[PDB]
Amino acid sequence: ESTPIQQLLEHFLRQLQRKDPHGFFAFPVTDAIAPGYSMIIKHPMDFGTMKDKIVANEYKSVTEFKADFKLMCDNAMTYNRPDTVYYKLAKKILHAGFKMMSKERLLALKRSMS
Ligand SMILES: COc1ccc(C(=O)NC2CCC2)cc1-c1cc(C(C)=O)n2cccnc12
Ligand code: NA
Ligand code: NA
Repeated sequence: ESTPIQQLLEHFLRQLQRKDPHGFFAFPVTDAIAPGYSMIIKHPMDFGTMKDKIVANEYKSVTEFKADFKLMCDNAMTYNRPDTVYYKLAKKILHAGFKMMSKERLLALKRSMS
């Protein structure tokens, strides 16, 4: 059993995960691979956690989905230094999400949806 909003969020999540072929954003970061992570980053987030929330119908809106997506990217831009692959990939993914899920793009989706 699924709903229109779950199918829409699954589509955005799939498109964003395509930009992360190696799965750096696929599951939670552990301190063993990222020293000090859990001290620096107080509110972890990852694409696997977001998928689970979609399945449990925990997002009321695209705005709520975007807030978890932005948190994930911000954590990576805060913890990692700028010359690292994780910092650079976080910027690429976040730029893609801004364009995919902007207020303007959603407006048009709604009108067509009416
Ligand atoms: C779930 O997180 C990961 C999973 C797998 C890998 C990984 O396979 N990295 C290889 C490229 C050289 C090792 C890295 C990460 C990873 C993500 C991140 C993030 C998102 O900050 N990170 C930061 C420092 C070190 N490793 C990571
Ligand atoms: Na945080
Ligand atoms: Na799209």
